[PDB]
Amino acid sequence: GCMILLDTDIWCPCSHPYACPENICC
Repeated sequence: GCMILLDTDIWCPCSHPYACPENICC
């Protein structure tokens, strides 16, 4: 998921527990 096309939330807010993909998976 996350870094994969699954949820429209793939672009999770950076500098957060979620944080953006391409590195951190939310």
